[PDB]
Amino acid sequence: NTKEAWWKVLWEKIKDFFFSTGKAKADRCLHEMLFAERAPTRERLTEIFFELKELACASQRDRFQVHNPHENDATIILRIMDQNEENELLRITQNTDTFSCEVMGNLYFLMKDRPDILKSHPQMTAMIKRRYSEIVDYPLPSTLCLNPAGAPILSVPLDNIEGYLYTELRKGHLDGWKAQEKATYLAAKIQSGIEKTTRILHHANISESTQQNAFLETMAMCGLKQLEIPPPHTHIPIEKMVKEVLLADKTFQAPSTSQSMLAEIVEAISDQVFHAIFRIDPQAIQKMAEEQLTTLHVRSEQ
Repeated sequence: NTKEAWWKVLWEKIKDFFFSTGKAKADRCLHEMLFAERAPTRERLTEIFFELKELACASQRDRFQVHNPHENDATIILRIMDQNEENELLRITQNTDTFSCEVMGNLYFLMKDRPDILKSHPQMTAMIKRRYSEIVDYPLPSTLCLNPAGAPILSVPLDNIEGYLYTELRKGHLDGWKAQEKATYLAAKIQSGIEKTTRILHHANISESTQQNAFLETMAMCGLKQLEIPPPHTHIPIEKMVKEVLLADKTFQAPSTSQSMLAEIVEAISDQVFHAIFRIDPQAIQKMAEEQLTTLHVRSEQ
């Protein structure tokens, strides 16, 4: 045994929360989370939390609770309680600029990341607050926070989006739309990555062939298949879904860079919503697609 003092004490108390093969995995989770060479990203922080919840038996799943203190959207906390709800075993808080984690009441770390979905825009900041959504069993983008340079901070909520899922809850039962959105969204991401890397690498003559080979190859690795002809129109995608709930607020500003800023906002919220649902990072996929294109190309060099 080479565990930490607070780890052994935590494990001895959480240990029985998981079945057979499940504890070896929940053990590596914890390790990545609090005892690795470095602290996880906040996004990776939240994932690990649910991998644990998902790994624990249903009996102990009510032990994994998440809420916004006094409905204070600016902050969110995830935690693992004890049987008699006697105190907190693991506490994770996430504010607007930092996030921390406590183990048995001990502060293990406070990291500071740079939440700004409008990175490509200097004179503009925008973050995304969020609250737990049991329809996806994960926190999802609750409200969008903007901070222009010349006007007060905007707090346009986006809780209407969760509705599109509740309305689909009882209908052609959303379980189906997930198979659609998953392929549509991801394949589109794979295509952007392709066209993107091709532009910057324009000086390199990357055949339209390789371009298609990469697209089919990454689609294959992800397992999904293309059958979007046509996209059963009676299906409102996440983008259109979010584009809606936005304009639904008198947010509408006439300063100027809109076609680019509004398209970015949308893409950031959609990605996260999407990630909230499928627990897949749409950007991670776009990257592996970009790497496929380059890897294939350098292969056709010989």
